Amino acid sequence: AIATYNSHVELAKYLVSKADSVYLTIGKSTPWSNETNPPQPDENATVLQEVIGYKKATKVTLVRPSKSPEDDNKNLISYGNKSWVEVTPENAKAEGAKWVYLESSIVGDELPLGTYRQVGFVMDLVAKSGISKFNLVPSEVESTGTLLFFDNKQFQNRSEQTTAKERFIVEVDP
Amino acid sequence: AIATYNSHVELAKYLVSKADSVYLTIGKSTPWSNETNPPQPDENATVLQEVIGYKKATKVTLVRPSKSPEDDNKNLISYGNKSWVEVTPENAKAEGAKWVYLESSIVGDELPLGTYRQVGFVMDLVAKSGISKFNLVPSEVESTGTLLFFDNKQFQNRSEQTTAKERFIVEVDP
Amino acid sequence: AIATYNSHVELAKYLVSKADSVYLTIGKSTPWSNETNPPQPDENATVLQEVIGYKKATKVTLVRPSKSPEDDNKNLISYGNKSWVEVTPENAKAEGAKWVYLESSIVGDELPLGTYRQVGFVMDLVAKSGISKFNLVPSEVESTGTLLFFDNKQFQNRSEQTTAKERFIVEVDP
Amino acid sequence: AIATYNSHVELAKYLVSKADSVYLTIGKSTPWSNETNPPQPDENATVLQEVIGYKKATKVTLVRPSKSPEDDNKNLISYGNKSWVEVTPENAKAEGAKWVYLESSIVGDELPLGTYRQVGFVMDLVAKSGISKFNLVPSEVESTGTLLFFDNKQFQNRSEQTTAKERFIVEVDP
Amino acid sequence: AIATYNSHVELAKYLVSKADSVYLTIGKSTPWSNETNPPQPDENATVLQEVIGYKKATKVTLVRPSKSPEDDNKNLISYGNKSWVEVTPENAKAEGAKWVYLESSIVGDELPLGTYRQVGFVMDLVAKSGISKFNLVPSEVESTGTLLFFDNKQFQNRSEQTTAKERFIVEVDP
Amino acid sequence: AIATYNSHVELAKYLVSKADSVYLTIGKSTPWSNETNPPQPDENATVLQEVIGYKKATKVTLVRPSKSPEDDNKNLISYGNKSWVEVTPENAKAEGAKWVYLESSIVGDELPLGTYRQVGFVMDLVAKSGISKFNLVPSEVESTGTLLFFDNKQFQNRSEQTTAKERFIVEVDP
Repeated sequence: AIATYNSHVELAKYLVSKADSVYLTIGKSTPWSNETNPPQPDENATVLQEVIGYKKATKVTLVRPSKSPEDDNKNLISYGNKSWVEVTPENAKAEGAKWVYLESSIVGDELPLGTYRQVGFVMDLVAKSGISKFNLVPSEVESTGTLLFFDNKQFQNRSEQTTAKERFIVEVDP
Repeated sequence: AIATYNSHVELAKYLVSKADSVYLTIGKSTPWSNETNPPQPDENATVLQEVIGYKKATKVTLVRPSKSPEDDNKNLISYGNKSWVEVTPENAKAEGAKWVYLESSIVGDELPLGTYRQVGFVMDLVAKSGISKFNLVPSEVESTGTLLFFDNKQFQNRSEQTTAKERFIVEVDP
Repeated sequence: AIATYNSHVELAKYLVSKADSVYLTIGKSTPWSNETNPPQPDENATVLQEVIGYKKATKVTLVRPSKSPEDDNKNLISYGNKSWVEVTPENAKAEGAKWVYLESSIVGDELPLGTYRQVGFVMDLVAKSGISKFNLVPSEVESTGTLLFFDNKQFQNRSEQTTAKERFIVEVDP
Repeated sequence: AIATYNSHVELAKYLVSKADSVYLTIGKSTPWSNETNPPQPDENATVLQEVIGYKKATKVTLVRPSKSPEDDNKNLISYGNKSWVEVTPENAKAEGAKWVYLESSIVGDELPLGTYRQVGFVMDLVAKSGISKFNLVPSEVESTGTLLFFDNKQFQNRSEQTTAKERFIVEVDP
Repeated sequence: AIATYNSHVELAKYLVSKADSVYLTIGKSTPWSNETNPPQPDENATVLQEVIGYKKATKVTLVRPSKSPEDDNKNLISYGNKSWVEVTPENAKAEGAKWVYLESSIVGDELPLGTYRQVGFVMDLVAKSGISKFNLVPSEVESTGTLLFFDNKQFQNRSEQTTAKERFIVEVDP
Repeated sequence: AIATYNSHVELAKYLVSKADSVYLTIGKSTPWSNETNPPQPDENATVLQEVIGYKKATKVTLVRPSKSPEDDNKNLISYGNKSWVEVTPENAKAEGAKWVYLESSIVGDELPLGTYRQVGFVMDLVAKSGISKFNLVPSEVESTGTLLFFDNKQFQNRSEQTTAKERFIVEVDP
């Protein structure tokens, strides 16, 4: 049996329904063996290496590729040299929206400073019961939930005055 | 000026840190005026009326209200037809745990039999220097310490076969 | 169940016992929405808005309201349109002293100059290693400890010439 | 002729097999004539005096006396100034489990308040059609079934905050 | 009949083969009747007293006493005033390796803090569903398995800053 | 069989009851072989070497180690790098008081002058007829009673102007 296009939309809708427990995570704060050729990500990982912390996602939405004149009146997202538009879950099937856009920003020392080479997003993260802030180090997390998507990148630095913005667009069934 | 939530946590943590000198106390062995409408407790009391004795507390711990799944596999307590989870002192602020759970049991005649209507807990109680047992009548106490919390209740009976378990959950500022 | 009067005394004593880690903190160096109607303070805050810095408390003591025949000769604190006298921890129960007086003064530019609208006291503050001065900006603090009490006020200015003195009298359960 | 030990085990197993229709019952809400030495229980009774109501059993299980360190990893029960451990029906003969443990708890006012001096357990109770709650006053019961075991005790009180946990360990032929 | 030396080797190999389900356990967090003379351990125990928790074993291996000149280029283990070397299962018969080395470490408050006096190792421990961590309190354990070896010792303390390392070397037929 | 703690209390009470016949004795008025390393005392001794004389005890009482909250305002004794509190015979068992404090002073020449190196206490001493004073040389003693406790010390000198104060704290079974 094959899965249908619209099963991929419904699964994308499901992840977007989890937005309020979705967090960016960053890690790998020491060098790779080859800093210019990061190893290929291993899908069996359940946590980033040398995990630094978590930051609640600022944006979790379905998207689709944009069409130029027609969609020029929407707020277009640029990503991967392509253009994308946001889609509501009510319109996901009609618009064919099987892509999920995920973003967060880490502002200065919201999380310990240093370099990072791994970027991911988790869902179902639960902070310890007395903590309401959106920036969490591992000791402030009650349950890290499920690591959903990640990438191995070349290092970026974070200092007292930097903002690190990270985002993915992903589909069910690549 | 106001007190913060976490000042209430730190004070609760202080009380729990006295656990080794915390004793249950019971008293009021004769009837109230109206046995089904006991008087409101007077915060200026420093001892229970007609004190019967003291029993070292079996449990003294921070707690917080428990929640679905996340707490299913923790140390749970049922009290007031609600569920509570124990919290260690090192995690007090992280968990929001500003409630103290106090529990003791009086087994049979380890204190004199009869009815009782007042229940409380003390701290800094010191037995006479030669006495090590956990069940003390007034004459075996060198210093009763400080009566911290108490309640005026309808009577319960204590007979040779009875075990009386008394439990409080308190916070510094309800 | 109720707390007794003397439990409030013992908790006040515990706060006074932390005096060596108690610091005044000030903040909110930009205007309130309504400069003459500051918002009610949020008990869940763990830090002042726009924190300016910290200054070690100069006085931390138990107090009680003065009486005219008795305390006639001893050192008399005026506060809240009322008169108060200091009480030692050993005398606290006899005197009914469940109030804590906290004071500090910030002299001139030992913290960055400007206006401030929030006043607080913290305990368990730890300066970064190798700093022993009593005046700390946030970047010189290793751990801010626990913000215990604070208030939102109308603005006051601080200049190179001024000394800002701030005092609270608080009880554990009003 | 005599009954064997293992006939007593098979009869205890039969009683336990009836667990889903077993209820605690409490009675005797006014004083005994002889309150210091209540009457011996009358085996011909078929209801408790002044019956207050019925509460579905929370536990109905075979047990046997516990031994020393050997049983300390198991599901222990303290009763009669002895220790006991639960036994499954399949292991009953091997373990000599001819004792039945019966327990229920009455929380606060789910049954009319007052004192009680008789404790019993019935089987084959049937509530009136449409009633599914586990707490039943006599007017809610279609058939009281059979009163199996009971005892005449010193009075105990029940008020809105009382939980009365009543338990027997019984065998068929003491 | 007598057991052979190599039957002991094969039984030691069997226990080492269970490494992945072997956990250190610590308990007895209140004093012995005599703190300087612990009771002799009871072979019939199945669980420690006052269980604190479990920590997956960090090393489980066969060993034998070291021979003075020929082993001297190996990594030697020091235990019980003697020297020992590790032996792989395939070499166990040739080297006579009938001893089992068990070790684990408890880091800080990964189990509740306090004192402990009992040390042991269990096999076949099973954590409750969904729990993957190596540090488990009893509420987190589905099945504690079989306590294999243990000892009663004088108390040791555990604090937030410290690590507790415990190891045994045991033979099957001592 | 073992003696109990409280048997040691009762035996201390007995020794204290003999106070009116208790005398300090001093002896060994010539050097030890090594004046900085006296020989260990022999429990089979029945009199001091080179006995100088006897002086009625000026204080004989039960004592116990002092503990701060209780005893900060009791009558305390300093001895052996510790602080001690006096206990009365009717409170011995409640206070755990199994230690005996024994004291006397020899004022100048009321015993012959010179050095001494052994110190002890006797009971049941009887002076010769017609001697009522409290300072006795051996020729004034009709019965020396029983030497109870003694020690071999480094030498001290006694002159017309000195007072020699000597005291012990002892228990029956150290």
